[PDB]
Amino acid sequence: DRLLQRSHSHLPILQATFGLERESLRIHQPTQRVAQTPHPKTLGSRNYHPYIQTDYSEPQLELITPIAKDSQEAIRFLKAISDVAGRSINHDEYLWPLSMPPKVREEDIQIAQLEDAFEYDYRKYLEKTYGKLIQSISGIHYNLGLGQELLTSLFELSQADNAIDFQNQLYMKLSQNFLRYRWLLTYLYGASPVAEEDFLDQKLNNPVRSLRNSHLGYVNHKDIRISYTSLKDYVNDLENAVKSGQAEKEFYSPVRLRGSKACRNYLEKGITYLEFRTFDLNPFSPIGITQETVDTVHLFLLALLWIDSHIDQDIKEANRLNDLIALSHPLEKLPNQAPVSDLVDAMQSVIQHFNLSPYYQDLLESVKRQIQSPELTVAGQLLEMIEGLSLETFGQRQGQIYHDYAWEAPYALKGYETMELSTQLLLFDVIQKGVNFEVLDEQDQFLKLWHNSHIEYVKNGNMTSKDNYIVPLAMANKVVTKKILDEKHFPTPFGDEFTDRKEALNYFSQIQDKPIVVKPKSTNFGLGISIFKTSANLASYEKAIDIAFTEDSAILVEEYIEGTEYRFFVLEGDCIAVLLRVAANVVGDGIHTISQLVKLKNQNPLRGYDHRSPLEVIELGEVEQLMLEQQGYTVNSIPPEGTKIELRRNSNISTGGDSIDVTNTMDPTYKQLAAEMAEAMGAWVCGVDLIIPNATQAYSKDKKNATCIELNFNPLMYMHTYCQEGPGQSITPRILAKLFPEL
Amino acid sequence: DRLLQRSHSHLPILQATFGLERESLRIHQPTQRVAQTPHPKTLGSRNYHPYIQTDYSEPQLELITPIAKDSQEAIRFLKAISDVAGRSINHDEYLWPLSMPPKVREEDIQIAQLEDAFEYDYRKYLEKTYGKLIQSISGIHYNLGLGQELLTSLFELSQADNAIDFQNQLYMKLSQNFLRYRWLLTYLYGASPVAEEDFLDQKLNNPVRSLRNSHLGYVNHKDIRISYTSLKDYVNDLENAVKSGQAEKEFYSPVRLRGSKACRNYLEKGITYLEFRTFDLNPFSPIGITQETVDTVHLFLLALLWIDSHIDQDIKEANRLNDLIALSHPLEKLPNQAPVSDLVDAMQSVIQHFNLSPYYQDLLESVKRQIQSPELTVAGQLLEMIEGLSLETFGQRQGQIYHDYAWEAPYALKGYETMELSTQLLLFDVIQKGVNFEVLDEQDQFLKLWHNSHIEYVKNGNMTSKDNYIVPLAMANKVVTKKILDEKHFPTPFGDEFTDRKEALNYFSQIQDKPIVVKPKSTNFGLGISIFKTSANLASYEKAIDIAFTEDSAILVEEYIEGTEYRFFVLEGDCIAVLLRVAANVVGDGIHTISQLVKLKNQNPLRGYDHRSPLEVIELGEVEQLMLEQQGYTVNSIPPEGTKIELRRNSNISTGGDSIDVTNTMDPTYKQLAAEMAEAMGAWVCGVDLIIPNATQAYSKDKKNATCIELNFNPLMYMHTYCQEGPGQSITPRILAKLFPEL
Repeated sequence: DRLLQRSHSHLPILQATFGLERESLRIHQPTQRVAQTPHPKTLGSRNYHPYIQTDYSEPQLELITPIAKDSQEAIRFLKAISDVAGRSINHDEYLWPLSMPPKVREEDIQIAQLEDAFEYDYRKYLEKTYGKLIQSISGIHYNLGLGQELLTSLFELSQADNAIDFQNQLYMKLSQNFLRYRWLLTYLYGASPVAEEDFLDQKLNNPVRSLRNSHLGYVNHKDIRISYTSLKDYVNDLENAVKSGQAEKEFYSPVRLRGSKACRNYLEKGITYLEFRTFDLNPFSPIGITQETVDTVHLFLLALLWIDSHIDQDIKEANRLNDLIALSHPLEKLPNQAPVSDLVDAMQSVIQHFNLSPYYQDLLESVKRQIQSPELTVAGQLLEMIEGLSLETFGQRQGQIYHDYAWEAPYALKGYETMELSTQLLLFDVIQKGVNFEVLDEQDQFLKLWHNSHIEYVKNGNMTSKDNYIVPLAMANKVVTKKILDEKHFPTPFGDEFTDRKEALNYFSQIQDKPIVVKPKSTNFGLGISIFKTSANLASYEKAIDIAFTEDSAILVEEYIEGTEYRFFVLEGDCIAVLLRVAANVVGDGIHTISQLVKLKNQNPLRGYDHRSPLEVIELGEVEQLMLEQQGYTVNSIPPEGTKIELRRNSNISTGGDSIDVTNTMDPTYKQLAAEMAEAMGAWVCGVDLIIPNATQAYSKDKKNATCIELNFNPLMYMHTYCQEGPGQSITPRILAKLFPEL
Repeated sequence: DRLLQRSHSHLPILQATFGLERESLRIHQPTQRVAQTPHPKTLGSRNYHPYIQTDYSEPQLELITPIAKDSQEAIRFLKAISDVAGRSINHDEYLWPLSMPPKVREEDIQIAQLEDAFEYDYRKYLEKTYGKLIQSISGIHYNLGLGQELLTSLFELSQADNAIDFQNQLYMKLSQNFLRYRWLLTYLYGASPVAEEDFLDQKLNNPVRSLRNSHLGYVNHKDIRISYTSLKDYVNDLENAVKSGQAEKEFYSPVRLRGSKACRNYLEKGITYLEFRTFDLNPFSPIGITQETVDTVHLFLLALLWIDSHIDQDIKEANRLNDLIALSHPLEKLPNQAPVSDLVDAMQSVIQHFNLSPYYQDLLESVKRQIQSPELTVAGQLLEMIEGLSLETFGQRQGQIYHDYAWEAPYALKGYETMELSTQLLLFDVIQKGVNFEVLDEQDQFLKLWHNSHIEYVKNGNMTSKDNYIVPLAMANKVVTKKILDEKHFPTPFGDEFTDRKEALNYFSQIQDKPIVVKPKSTNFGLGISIFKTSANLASYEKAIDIAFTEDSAILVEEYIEGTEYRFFVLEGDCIAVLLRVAANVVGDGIHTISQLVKLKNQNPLRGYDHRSPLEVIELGEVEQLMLEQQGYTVNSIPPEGTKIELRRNSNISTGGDSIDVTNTMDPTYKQLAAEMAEAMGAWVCGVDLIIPNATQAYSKDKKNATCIELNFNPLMYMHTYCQEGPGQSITPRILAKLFPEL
């Protein structure tokens, strides 16, 4: 009715709140059948989990996304959740991509096991009324709510009566037009051509574009009717027509009013948001839906407002059309009856009127092309895949494929590969274990996560309330950390940094005979690091100092301690792992040129070139070649069997170095020591770095066996779990469990 | 005896631990007499204060320095302590520069009031034995201990018998040679020519170089004798000769063994360090001693070891020489008897042998020059100053002068003008209130301070344990702080930063009609800030964005809120002050060219060019001139009466802006609000920054009266205490008091 499209383009029509719910059947691959298995022990209780749950049957898995500012933010949410679910599921099982089930078993569909008794009776009640089999069909729900600013600006132009009465009018107008033009959305994205056993008799009928949206599929209580003319009409009709209700949850409409506990309870408080169910899982998107699909639908929803007769008659008429479009064969074009020009013009008009992105023009044009040739529609891609009126061959094929994808970069969280690996893992644990979370910053790796009343702010993976206050204070310092350690009678090196070459020599006077290490504070691979086991000559020392300044602003000068460097990760009071790092290298095989040996080592999945990963790819760089020539070999030369050639002088993972889990070989005495050192800083999750000359021999202070070179209060955790060599150990889960003992 | 000078130059002879104790009489200027006043109420109890105390009389003030790595670190310590003492003393009183008293009053010298009863009896006991008058003489004590590394390396060459037996031998050798050649130190730095009343009869005798070191001055118990041949001999002789003891504290020697509770108690545990008392307060150094004096003495002490007969005879012989040198007239040269060539060669030899700094060669050469012409000696400068055999005219003159110095830069701590003003003040409070402290970093403004068992780590003045953990975590962020605030329903601007111009326009879509402010994250004076009260045009907006990138890496875009910006300082739960800042400016006086007006405003002591200070000097820079031309005026033009000319577009103290204390004019409602906002971050010492359009009108959320632009968790505190206009309020003391409720 209202024409606020008339309104100024400065208004943000695109503003909205998105939510995304996905249901899929867990499929047992060997048995080619529904899992018939318990909800995984890795996932977080079905009682509190916000993102992952079970819709009706125990097999049917539902992933619910937190609320999202953009369509984009919701999609990523769906991706991450789907990924956690991918890797949390039993390895034998996989997720069923199609809306239609794989095979039909009344026995297999067993009401999900829920602790709440009332849930059981309602699920039971539901089972009796419609039967177990219908509950198996899966789909995705699209939940949209309009931006307050968008709504408030719209409200100001039309009338001054009520935030709530107005919203309601608007929401109602939308739902109505949604039902009216829904057929289009169903047409573009029909994903349900056939059923293996669900459909009692339509094999003869043949493939239809969308069974799920079809009359025959989950459309009971034909007698039940709700007038959508007004919120009151819908609300009065719904309450009174409580037969379907058995509250009003049992009512099954294409678009459900939401944010309201009971129909009419919130008529007073407004429609919080509308939720759409028209969408059918899509086989080609791992998550089940595509961005383009999401934003198209968005503009489509939007067209309706712009394109604001009799609600009762027209909506009734459309069901005929929608069913017709739904029942129609995939390649078969849309009827002449459909008011296609009205929806297209509208969307076009919206874009033209509001100066929208060419991206939305790109989505409309694709919509038009599908109208031009039907294969383009989701159904058309789909038709070829179906064989013998069964896509079960295909479904298995896609479901397994996608399962491999879920396991494709085990370290990365599909939603968030941009962020630090350490945070990604933590985030993974959060999603599977059911903690609620907000990425407050992302860029800063800042997270807010909470369970119920309890809230924890963590930054960069391991920066938490548990760490004592001095840690954040001294985190940058290093020099300070040494002092409180030194005051605690702990083994330390003797070095002091000097700035601007200010009397560095005076320091040189301080330390001469003693082996010295000179390095810039930044301390990269060591493009600028100067190390003298030999006592530095005064001239030699000056040049080393000056290179440091060339490389960076602050020069660090330290005692040299001969030993092998190891990283201890301490959590609470106990060292949870230990790691050795070595300079990038390859070992000679009679057969292969060094260039080859490298290429071969880079074939490791952990080494990542395109995406950041636990290990870095080895590049036979200039720095490297020289190292090669210096060993007397060459990129081309072929090394001897078992001859280790070293590519980089100093050991770093970033340079392509190796991480080796040493937790079980390391002498326990030093693991102890690393944790006493963390205890002395009250650092809950610190990472200690000892230089140990003999890791087999036990540590004795008398022996000055070990000396703590550094102490990092944002240890990088992923390095310990994913190593070139060694087993590794899980770090991210343990921290989170300790953060939230309840959950 | 031992000749470890023979040892390799790589050994650090210079390594040592220094301490410095200074005693001065508080002098009442108007009364030209000893204060006769109670130890100040500003200072920290005489019961626990480590740095500031009273030696014998209540007037006599003693400043004790923590222990110092360099001579340099000790001097600065002395400076800071002397400065705190300068400004803590009553304004009427001042510190007496000369060792000799100003006037002599048996009545005026009243035993210092100490809570401990035993102290009283010992002070009483002391008063009866030697009388009140002698206790008034003041001097500085020089405490040196040799570096363990220096001692351990020395120990290794000579023998393997004992850390302790060896140290003892060494220490003993030093003290003995000290007594033997002490005369030289007394000669160079004699500062006691005459006494106004102390000296009963030597006016006829005439000016002597050093009365304080003279036999006649505080040299009682002539009968008492201690053999210094051996530690045992000194120890046995001392215990038995307990007559002087009345423990052994009453024994008064030029060099006292220290670090040992009782003579011989620690013979088993070693001489911890030697302490020298030869030095007499020096009139020309505000602190009473000079670096050159300190390092010379250092090499001198060192000569003795290199220059390692009969201890008893020679030490006895020297007292004759020392007294002679002490008694001798200031201009009068050193006797032919003095083995000057031996001490000089020795020091020379030390320098030559150990490859020491030319700086030490510079100190020796000065020593030689004083030998050449005696005026150079401290006494010679001094002789001219004394008039009518009384330097009391001079002492008043110097003491007052120095008092003005103590008050010279009230904001700066003389020891530490290098460090952030906020930290300097805090440090001041620490020193006067008697808290113990270590500057752990200095560069990072990192402090460890403690009282007894209790320890607090503070960084940058106001970073403490009291601040909740999220603050250090979110301190950098700003964007994060907004969120937890926004979640707490607090008034906020609508801005979001975009990085690398990534869809900034999309944001521009988000905000168009709304007044916008665009600025780089760095946010300097605004060399790169672009502000549009006017809605930004798309083209205009792009250029503003791009300038931000030219100026800095991250671009910030925010809502514009019209109002005047104010800084609230919140402590615990209560806003303790409020400040307005305005762009640098000058007001027209018919008479003066703008260049003049500036020069005149820069005459303010708070504006600092040479040293950093609460206010910055105004420079008629290019940026400024243009602002001038733009107002249509010019550096040269003469402005109208009361016409405010604005030098800088945006208001900053750094650019030369004005700080104005607004604490008492500000509407209380907003002071409240700023503290609720700090409470919501659990920020103990945060600094809130509101934009308030009407500071006289009360704040109403309905009115959206105020909006919190920023929130700083390292507020800069000095700005509030020292303002161009307004009274200001003390911030540094209150924080420290709350940190340590006991002290």
